[PDB]
Amino acid sequence: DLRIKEIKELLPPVALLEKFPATENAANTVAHARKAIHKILKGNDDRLLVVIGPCSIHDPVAAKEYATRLLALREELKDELEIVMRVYFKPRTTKGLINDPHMDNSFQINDGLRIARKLLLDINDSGLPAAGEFLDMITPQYLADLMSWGAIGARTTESQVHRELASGLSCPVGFKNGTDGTIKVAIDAINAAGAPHCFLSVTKWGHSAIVNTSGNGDCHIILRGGKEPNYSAKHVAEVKEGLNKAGLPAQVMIDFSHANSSKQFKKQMDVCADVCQQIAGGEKAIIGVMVESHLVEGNQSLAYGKSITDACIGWEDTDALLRQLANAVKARRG
Amino acid sequence: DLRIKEIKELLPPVALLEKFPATENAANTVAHARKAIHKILKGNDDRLLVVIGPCSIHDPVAAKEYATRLLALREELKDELEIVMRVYFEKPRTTVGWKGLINDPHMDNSFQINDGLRIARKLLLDINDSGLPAAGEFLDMITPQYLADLMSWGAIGARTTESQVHRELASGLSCPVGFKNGTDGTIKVAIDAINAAGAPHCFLSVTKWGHSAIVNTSGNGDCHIILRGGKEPNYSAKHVAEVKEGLNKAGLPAQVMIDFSHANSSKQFKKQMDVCADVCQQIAGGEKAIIGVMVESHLVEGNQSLESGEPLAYGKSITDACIGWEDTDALLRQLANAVKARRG
Amino acid sequence: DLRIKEIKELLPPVALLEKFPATENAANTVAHARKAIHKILKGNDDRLLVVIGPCSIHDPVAAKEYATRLLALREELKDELEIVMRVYFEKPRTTVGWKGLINDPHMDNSFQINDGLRIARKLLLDINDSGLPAAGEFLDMITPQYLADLMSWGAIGARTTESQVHRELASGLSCPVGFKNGTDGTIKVAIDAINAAGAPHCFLSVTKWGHSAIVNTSGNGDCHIILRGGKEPNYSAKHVAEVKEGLNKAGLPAQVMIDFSHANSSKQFKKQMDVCADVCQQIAGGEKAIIGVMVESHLVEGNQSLEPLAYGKSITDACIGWEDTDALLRQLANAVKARR
Amino acid sequence: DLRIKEIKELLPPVALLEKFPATENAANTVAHARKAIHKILKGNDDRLLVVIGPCSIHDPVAAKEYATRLLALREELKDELEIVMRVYFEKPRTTVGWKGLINDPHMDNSFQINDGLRIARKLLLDINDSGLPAAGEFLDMITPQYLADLMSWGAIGARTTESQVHRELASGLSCPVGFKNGTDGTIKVAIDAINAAGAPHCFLSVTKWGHSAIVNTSGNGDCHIILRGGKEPNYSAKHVAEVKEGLNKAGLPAQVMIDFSHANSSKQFKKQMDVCADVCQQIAGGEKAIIGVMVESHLVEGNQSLEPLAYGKSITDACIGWEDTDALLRQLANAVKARRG
Ligand SMILES: O=C(O)/C(C[C@@H](O)[C@H](O)[C@H](O)COP(=O)(O)O)=N/O
Ligand SMILES: O=C(O)/C(C[C@@H](O)[C@H](O)[C@H](O)COP(=O)(O)O)=N/O
Repeated sequence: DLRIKEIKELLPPVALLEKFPATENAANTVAHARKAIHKILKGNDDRLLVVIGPCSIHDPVAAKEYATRLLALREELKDELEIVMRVYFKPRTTKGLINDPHMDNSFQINDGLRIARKLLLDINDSGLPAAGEFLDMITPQYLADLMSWGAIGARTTESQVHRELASGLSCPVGFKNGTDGTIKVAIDAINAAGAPHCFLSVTKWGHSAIVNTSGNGDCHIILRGGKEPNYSAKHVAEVKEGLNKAGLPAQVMIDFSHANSSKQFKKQMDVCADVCQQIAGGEKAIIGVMVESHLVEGNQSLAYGKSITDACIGWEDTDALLRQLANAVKARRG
Repeated sequence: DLRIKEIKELLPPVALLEKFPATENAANTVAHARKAIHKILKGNDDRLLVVIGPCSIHDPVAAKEYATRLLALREELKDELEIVMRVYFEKPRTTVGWKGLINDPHMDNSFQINDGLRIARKLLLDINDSGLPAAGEFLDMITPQYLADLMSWGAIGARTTESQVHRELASGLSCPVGFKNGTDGTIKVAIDAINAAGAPHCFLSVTKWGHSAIVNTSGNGDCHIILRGGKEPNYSAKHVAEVKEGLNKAGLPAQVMIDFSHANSSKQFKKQMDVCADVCQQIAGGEKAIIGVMVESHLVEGNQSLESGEPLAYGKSITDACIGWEDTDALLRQLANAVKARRG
Repeated sequence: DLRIKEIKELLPPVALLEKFPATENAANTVAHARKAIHKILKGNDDRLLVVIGPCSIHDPVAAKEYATRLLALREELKDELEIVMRVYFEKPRTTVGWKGLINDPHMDNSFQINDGLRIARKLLLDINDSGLPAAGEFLDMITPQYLADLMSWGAIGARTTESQVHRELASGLSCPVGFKNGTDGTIKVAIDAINAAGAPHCFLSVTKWGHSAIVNTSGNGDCHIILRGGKEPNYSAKHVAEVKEGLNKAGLPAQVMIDFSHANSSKQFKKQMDVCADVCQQIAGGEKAIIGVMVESHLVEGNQSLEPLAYGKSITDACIGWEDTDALLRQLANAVKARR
Repeated sequence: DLRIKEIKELLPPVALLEKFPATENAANTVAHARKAIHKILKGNDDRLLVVIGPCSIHDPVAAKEYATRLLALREELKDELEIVMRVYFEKPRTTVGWKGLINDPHMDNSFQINDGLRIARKLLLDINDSGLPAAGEFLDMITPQYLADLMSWGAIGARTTESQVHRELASGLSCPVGFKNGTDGTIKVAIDAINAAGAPHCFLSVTKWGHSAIVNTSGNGDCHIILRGGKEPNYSAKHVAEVKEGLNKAGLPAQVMIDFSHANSSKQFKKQMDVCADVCQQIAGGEKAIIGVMVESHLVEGNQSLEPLAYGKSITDACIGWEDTDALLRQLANAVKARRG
């Protein structure tokens, strides 16, 4: 191992599960939210899953405020929406509160893991479900029990080892379309993750083992745009067709940011209007949306509660956007 | 965990390394081939790296018979070619299917992975001890520790070139690594991968004791692109030119390995010979940037399916279709002739 | 194999350390007690180390009441005694028997060892957090990692003073250690033990991650003998002088700790009061070699057998009750101020 | 941990079991030998168990030559003697000296314990594969995992016969276990240890994977005392009588193994033949409680201090040499024949 510089010890998942066990409150939040998203995916609930929050968590304090503001609207709009905080601990092409909690290249990953599990625990304990991005094959063991929904990143949707992981997660999973607008790799990923798999993974004890999964049927596509936005009713039509042709539920989640916002946080409100019109009009296929939002709109490379990663919408727009979606949902229902 | 049906004990890497230590000659094979490829990547040698052999290993008997034949050509053609055999134990599937010898050596969904690891490492050991270096695809995050000391070159497949955990893996590998262009032909994901892999990373991984740990890598500078086509093949001079400029633009060496198979053959195995003819004219006409090729070859041409029912023919691929030995011998001589012409 | 019926999962030390980390107070209590005991063993403190408490812990409830009472006397008699509570979570049996709180916290042969570990470390942590140092017997080769950071002093049982693995264990322990004389009163075994424990060793052990490893220790100087009688008691100033002679002959400090129980009490808890008088007579009369004493004390004197159990009474060896305990500590604190 | 200087990786047992797997020959040797000692310990065989071999192993080559010679005798005398080779790797020592083959295979204080474990297991494997059963000493709780599958009989250190942890270990051992009498000669501890060891236990151990776990044992019924002397030898008929007596009271089979060396020979290797003569008298006279003997034997008698060393000569305690060993074994066989008819 000439290219390995150092090897340092890592707390087994059991260490963090023992220090920060799920309270009865937290367990209930996870259970109910998973259950509620399953009902939506099976078409037995006309409500809309709303996964919304910062692009990346970098300050537990700002994150807990956001969680309290969001919890309020979650309880206010629960008849129309299943609201889940985005708590993302990040894929790049050149990387998180877990991988470097002190954001200083000290890579205090054990501390990062402690900070992240506590935050997720605290959010779930309040009654707010959480959502995460699963990029690593080892980290999920420390956090998955506090996750009600997760996303496989667009750069890993085609990866066999991430489809294996998805096939064994206890929460539903979204797969993003290709960095070009194509759905095939995401349809393939849903089909793969739906099947059982046998593969090597690290256990709660931190040792490697052979695991066998059952397959995950709570997997769905996420429309994130390509060279052009793909949230319009024309694109929704195409995706639904490609899903029926593949034998999958004609369901989609629409990501209002990234390629779909044209890379302009403000445009997420445009996507919202468009999407609300489709739902208000009777589009039952849109079962969920994803929105990058924070306390303060904008970005930075530190202001309190403002993103250090992608640019997000602020709280006022967030409140607005969330009521629009809840109103679109009543129109589709009554 | 409720979608986790069962958990089973897994031999740690140390137990495989102790049971199957590298011989002196196997370690010499690995060290010499890695150095030789480094020299080609450095432009300090005009030979061509040839990664050639089965799509997937499913039969140690046929693999060793194939290795003997390839070794004889490796020795005959070594002034021109650095021949490394494809010993691929891990297959990425488009959706589902047999994932290779390690995941399921009995090819019947018994998933006897401890046996698969023993079988795989013994075969790699035997092949290297004979003097033939080996190449593999690094797909799984945990299997590399069982095998990497016997690998002279590795590939990251097109479906994982964008994957951060695969780029992290390459930054700590002791062998040179090729990154495939994207399944749609995109070159940029591979240039980014090479740059990512050239840098040090700190990430979670598993040690030779089978325990997760925090690891720090130094970056791997022996990485390069593999052209494997997109919607259309991308082996022709026009494409090699675009890729050279893209690489230089990003501050990387302007050099490529060309996969004759997969989308560059439109998945028609005999078309590898057409790619070969075009690439040999490129090399013989003076193209120095083509430092390597990849070819899917076996003893018997074509392929067969485990789902057919028909008994398995010996020495015939059960994954992608491959050229047979006769075409393989003729292809290798074509490449060696072209490298010689490029030189004179 | 044939005589192994089942194997079950065991939390690694790092899981106990993370859930139940030392508070600053706990870290203080342990640090100072260790320093304090060190100063006594280097003969720079005239005080007496007193290792007193239940024979075994079986009830964090009764154990917590005791710790409050003892802590009061530790703070009052602190100028003469260094009080350290017995918190024994594991017990060596003569043949078989309940092995202590860790091995079987529910005293019913259910061997919920993971709960035992949790229960034991939370208690140890609270006792320390309150300011009361703690002592234990290090019997198991694997449990020490879960508890030793909360131990101010440790003991190697008489039936293991001669054990290589235990002598090795003592040489890497962060706390002072005492070796009980042989069960038949033999003093040599413990002198040898002290000497080994003081040297470095290289041996196999289990790390804080639950993994076996090769360990090198530095050797432990802060080790001493513990007199606990043999075929008859051996606490009398005659025996003490003989021991101080072997210790000198052997090159070691002529220092001793006296256990008023086990063989020195003929297994009769009340005779611990008798031994207290004899040793106080030696200490008031000038004996500067008695650096410590061990006493089996509990809330309610006597002992009971193992369904509902009587509060405050030992399920292992018989102990003196709290009444006798408070007088005993005042007897010792009186003998010390005399020597000074 | 402030008195902990360093921590180094240790190969897990599975790593050595994979590298050096029991052959079929080796497995049968262990199984058959373990079965034959059970029968002897159940009064169902009248043959004598003979654990004999070097005080400790420092040279696998000499050890293999010794094993070859003993194997021949083992076959020649099989109707009378169940001959098991002593394969011990260390001399437990209260003062410093060579730490044995596993601890320090290279005899230079380099503590190449990984090297030692490999050497030690490969030796036990080779010996068992040849057909010769092996006996070992269990001194710690971790090394047995790497070796016990090739052990047909085991002994607990005399300094740890009273230790609960070693009694727990014996309760899970797959081989019969001998327990040594106290150093002053008393048998109470070996009786307590037999009782303790015959009971099921639950305790923490390291597994084949090198991880700690909770284990439960069934208890070991094939345990017995080893007479190794006190202040005075304790092999004579008078002493056997006392021990048979105390065993019958404590509810245990009145049977013993007699260690001819150490205190029973006044630390004089040649006097193992004096003990042999006496024991052979007792046995040929009908004594049936003597189910076994332990002898320290090597190719070349005596010992040497650890530059080239003498081949086949102990570097720990002094042993009888091969000529005395062959004669001792024939003495034992001949007595066994007299006790029966
Ligand atoms: O080995 C290589 O160089 C590869 C991997 C390739 O062999 C893949 O595993 C099958 O083409 C998938 O086959 P399916 O599409 O049937 O899953 N290049 O892509
Ligand atoms: O705690 C101590 O200091 C000890 C241990 C002592 O408490 C022992 O555990 C019981 O006497 C066993 O009792 P039994 O003899 O019933 O197994 N000293 O010997």
